[PDB]
Amino acid sequence: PAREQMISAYSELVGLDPVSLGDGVAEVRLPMAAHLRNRGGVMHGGALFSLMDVTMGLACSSSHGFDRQSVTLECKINYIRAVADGEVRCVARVLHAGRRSLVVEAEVRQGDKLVAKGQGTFAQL
Amino acid sequence: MPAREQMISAYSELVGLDPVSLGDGVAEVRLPMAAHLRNRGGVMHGGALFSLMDVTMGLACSSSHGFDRQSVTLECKINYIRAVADGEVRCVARVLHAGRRSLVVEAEVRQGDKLVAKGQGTFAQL
Repeated sequence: PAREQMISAYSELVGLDPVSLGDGVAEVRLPMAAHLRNRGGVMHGGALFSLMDVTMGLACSSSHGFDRQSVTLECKINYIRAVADGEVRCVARVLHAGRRSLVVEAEVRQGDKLVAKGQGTFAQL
Repeated sequence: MPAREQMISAYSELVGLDPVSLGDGVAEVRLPMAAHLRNRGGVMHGGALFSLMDVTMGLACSSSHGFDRQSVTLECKINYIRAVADGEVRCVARVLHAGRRSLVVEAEVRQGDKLVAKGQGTFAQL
């Protein structure tokens, strides 16, 4: 697909930066910015989740094809480390691609450090 | 591995869970199919698969903090990928983070090259 079929208005707002995708894997970068700060001055959990959801969505698209659609049914995330500056990278991998649903996992890292880990389910449209 | 008696409970025995190995923040447990594990569809019940996962995750935590310390499950989330009708399954759990107060752990259940279930949970360090 073109860059266009992989971004949305919200992904652009948060500052998500897709890096690569293919065979049920995707990687997306997110630089820290002032508007991502929570009350403690670190990257907001919502921003981290947003990053993960988008990366998972792109991984799914790479599995079933961009000529087909899937949507998030549910997702679960754990927050492991705070992010105060710099950038993070999220990598998502499709673990199962069924006729009706896909299971996807993802991790967010800063350098080698684990920042967040998640797992979710997508509905195949 | 410590003695088997140190790694099992009445409930793990009931289900038929069988510790296989322990590493540094990693554990493997096996579960053979049996009549009393069947759900209404005649396959391994989701509860039995979850029980396997929870036990394996606990053992992975113990291999991280030591069996001289304790942790308990705060929460867990599991996805069921496909049904198991016979034979046995293996669960491997891996500690992803060991903090002073909590641990995050992931686990997968397989039968060979078949992914059966996948999950992620949080333990409280006691």
